[PDB]
Amino acid sequence: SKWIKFTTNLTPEEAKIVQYELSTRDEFYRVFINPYAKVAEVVIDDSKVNIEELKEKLKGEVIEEKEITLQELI
Repeated sequence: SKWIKFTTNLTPEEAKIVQYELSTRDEFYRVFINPYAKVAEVVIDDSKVNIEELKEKLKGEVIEEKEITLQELI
């Protein structure tokens, strides 16, 4: 899996991420994002590498911080 953070803000922004990683089609897989909760923690199964993901979430970038793309925490 991956546990990456994001922007905790706009319901229709935790929505925009779906389109950015939508290009990631045959590799982008299990997605769970919360465009409701301003949480911005994404545990996603996606097997590209994610360096492109890193790019797209790097467009919000305001407070998206660290690429500790680990499981979850514990």
